[PDB]
Amino acid sequence: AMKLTPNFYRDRVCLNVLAGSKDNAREIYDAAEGHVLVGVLSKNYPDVASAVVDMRDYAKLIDNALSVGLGAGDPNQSAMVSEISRQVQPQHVNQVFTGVATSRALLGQNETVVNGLVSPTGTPGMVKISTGPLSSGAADGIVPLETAIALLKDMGGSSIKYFPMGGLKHRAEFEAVAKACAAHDFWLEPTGGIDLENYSEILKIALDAGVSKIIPHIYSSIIDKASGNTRPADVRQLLEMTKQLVK
Amino acid sequence: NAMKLTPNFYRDRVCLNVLAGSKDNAREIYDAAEGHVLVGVLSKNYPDVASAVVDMRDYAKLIDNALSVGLGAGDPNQSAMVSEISRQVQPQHVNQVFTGVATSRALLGQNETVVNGLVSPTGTPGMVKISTGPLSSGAADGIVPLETAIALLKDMGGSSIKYFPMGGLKHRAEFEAVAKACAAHDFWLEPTGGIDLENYSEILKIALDAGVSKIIPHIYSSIIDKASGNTRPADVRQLLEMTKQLVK
Amino acid sequence: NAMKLTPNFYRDRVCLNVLAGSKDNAREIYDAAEGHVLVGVLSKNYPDVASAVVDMRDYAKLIDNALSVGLGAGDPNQSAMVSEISRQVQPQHVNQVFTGVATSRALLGQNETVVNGLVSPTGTPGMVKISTGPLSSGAADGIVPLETAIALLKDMGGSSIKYFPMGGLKHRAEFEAVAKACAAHDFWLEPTGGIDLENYSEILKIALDAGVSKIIPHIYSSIIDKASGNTRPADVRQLLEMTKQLVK
Amino acid sequence: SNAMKLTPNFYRDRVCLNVLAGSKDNAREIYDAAEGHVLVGVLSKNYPDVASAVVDMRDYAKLIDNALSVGLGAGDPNQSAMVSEISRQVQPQHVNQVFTGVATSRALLGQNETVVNGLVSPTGTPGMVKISTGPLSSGAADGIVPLETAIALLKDMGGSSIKYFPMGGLKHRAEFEAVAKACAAHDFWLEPTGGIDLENYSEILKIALDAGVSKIIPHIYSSIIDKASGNTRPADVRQLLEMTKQLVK
Repeated sequence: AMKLTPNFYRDRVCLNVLAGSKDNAREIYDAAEGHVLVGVLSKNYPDVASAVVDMRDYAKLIDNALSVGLGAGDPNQSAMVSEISRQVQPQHVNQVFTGVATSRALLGQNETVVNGLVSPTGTPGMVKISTGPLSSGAADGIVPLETAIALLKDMGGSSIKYFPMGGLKHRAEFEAVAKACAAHDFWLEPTGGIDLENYSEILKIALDAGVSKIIPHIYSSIIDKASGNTRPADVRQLLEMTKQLVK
Repeated sequence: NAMKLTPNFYRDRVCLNVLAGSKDNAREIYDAAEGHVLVGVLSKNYPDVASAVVDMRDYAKLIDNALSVGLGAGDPNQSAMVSEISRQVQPQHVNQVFTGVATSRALLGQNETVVNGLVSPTGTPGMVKISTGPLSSGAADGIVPLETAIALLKDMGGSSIKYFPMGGLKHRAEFEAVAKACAAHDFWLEPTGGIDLENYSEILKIALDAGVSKIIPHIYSSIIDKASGNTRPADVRQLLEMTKQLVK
Repeated sequence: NAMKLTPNFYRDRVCLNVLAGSKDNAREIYDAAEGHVLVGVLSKNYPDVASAVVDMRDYAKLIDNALSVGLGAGDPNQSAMVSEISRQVQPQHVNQVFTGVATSRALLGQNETVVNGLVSPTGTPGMVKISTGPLSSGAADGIVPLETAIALLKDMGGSSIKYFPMGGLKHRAEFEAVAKACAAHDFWLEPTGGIDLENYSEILKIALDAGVSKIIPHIYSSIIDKASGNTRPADVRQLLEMTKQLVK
Repeated sequence: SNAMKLTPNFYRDRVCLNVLAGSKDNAREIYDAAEGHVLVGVLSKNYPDVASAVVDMRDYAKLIDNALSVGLGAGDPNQSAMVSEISRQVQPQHVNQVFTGVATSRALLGQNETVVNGLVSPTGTPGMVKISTGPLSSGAADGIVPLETAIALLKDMGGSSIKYFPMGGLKHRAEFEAVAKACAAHDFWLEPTGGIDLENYSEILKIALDAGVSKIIPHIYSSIIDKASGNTRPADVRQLLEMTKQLVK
């Protein structure tokens, strides 16, 4: 009735794409047959109260399939995202490593999916966890994937948001992230450089590894720069490539 | 009209942290330290949140809220319980594992209570282990530079590093690096493990000499009478005395 | 920042209080009233304090903290429970019996949440029954002048009189005296019992004309669908419009 | 706590004196003079803030096994909030409150052992008591209720006893006899206060004993206080103790 979990296609994959407008949010939700989380960014609002009002309105248009975003990769939006999420109660929240537990605490329930941003390092098996407001300005803090997953679980997280993935430029690092998420019972949100031409290959890496639930994020490659909207036809194409792989 | 939510540091620099074995022991400790103490009561010593909250509220009132809510081993499986207890009790101080700092801060609902975060030696000065939570403590070690551990803890609402198990003076160089980093990066330090009356001044002086703004040494087993379970008030008086001789 | 702890009065004068039958109903009520409502959730619909706290915190988040913690038909046996629930939830509004107002205020720990106090008709305009607590409701009636009831409630941390059971307009002279006293002695008024769409304007206008500064009318059974137990959002829209017409 | 008990030391589970101390020395002398069957009053109005009252009162209490009674200083009602806040930290055996402060003090104490009285007053009509004794309510028209109801109200608000003040000694004898009868009938404690002196103490105490009130805490202030020093005379406390032993089997 007010659903707090995402609509995974055959309990495996849910798309995450950005809305350019309220009408675009509705377009996107229809194009994905509901198997999507529609991103709205906190950086687009000057203050928490302003964002709560507007994001509730978005959420109501799409049966709560909202993903609260940071925006422009800015970790300084973390606190705002946590406070917005408390009142909005969306299906999905994007956080930096140091904001996951705060968002989980302010949500007050375990149903909403809360990701935690960790980054490639150039060394398969090791990820950067120093992705918060001050920690992003410090020397890198880099830990094994197993350990990043356990840290995120201990902090109320649901998934790794692996960013910037670099499309297929760093295949070995991405393979290791998928292997670790499968081995340690955690979900994965691949983000950065995904487009219509590499989507199937990227998704299949995570499916083949045995990751239980996967939320690919597809931003700039499917956004019409003239309007700022995510293109419905591209959403339909992503859905069909997903159905072809998840069977 | 609420009770005070921040510790009573001696000359804005040092506050002792010691365990109570009883309500009367807590009163005697608080007197012996002239108020410059946080008295630890352990969540693991109660069967449920409600029994901890009721008892710890009473401890707190007797000592003007100079209560430190403990895990009870730095035990990470007590983390969620400590966060809920602390929410309801509203103490001056909370002990957390790395993965519980933000939860405790969020549930406290205010920025005054001091919340530590447990990070640990690695064998390599400058590098600390942050994988101290329930599941992370069983995973491969997650080790980061001190600057980064401090920034991570600040981002998560923490006030200080609880550096444990410090090993007394067995790993002096690692401890010196911790104190240096807390001074350089404007963070507080809570040295814990192996402190006794004979090494207290040396250990405290490392942190003072480094320039750490606020220091909360924890002194547990060496000052506890095993027959009663009480911290010895005379040992607290001596700890205060040694503190005064170094801080002026 | 914590959520807002005071009600959202329409033109600083009137805030509706109606009951939610579900989480969705709370959301619909809040929309229907354009935010000028306190959505009641009854303690009696939970078996224990924690159960109530967990659910009411979720209600509150969905409606920006515009929650009213209910006894359940003014039941004094729910008073202690409501005081502890309210301490943990931190709502905008609390319903209390006369002997629970101070306890709720003390446990809330702040003066922003509105706490009402139940006092009742006697048959004599100007005199109200204050013996509305668990044991005092079973004793001979304690009956005092309105001025005195107001001063007692203020002294005990109360914000308003909950005047119950008002009987719609059946005791209009007594209600007119309550409104006059609240205006004269600078206190708020919560008319409760027998309010419906046919008498609402007249009842509200008695309080408005008397000069009561803040009024929180409670409208329960007349606007509740018996099958679902939900307050009809259309009736909340109607109540809001009747309020706007009277509060220019 | 074990070393600082929260309930008064009643003589033969029946009577505990309540008198004011003018100094820590005077508190010790009083406590000795009463053989421990006393609550020593220290007044909130003698401190500029809660913090200073807490420090000093905690030191008083430590000298006398926690036999401390936190006072308003007048039955004064504007001290009510301060008394509640002091008591939260002091955790005394006894707290004086006005009618509107009983529940606040109980809530801030956090436990049910400390005795919290509630001031209610004569009306000229035996059986009826004035409950409007708080900061603003004391200035309103009188709120008068039956004794049964006043007791039930105080119980509902976490109270332990009625502080019946101002008694004017035996001036309100019939009213006081009815208060004692009601407290015995409704299982509540009684703290007679106002105008008690060495000449009327036995008769006043015996009214309450004869009625069957289960715990009685008489308050004896001005008649036993040396004005020049501000100290309660320990010799007067010894006399009051002996009068109590003569009446309590």
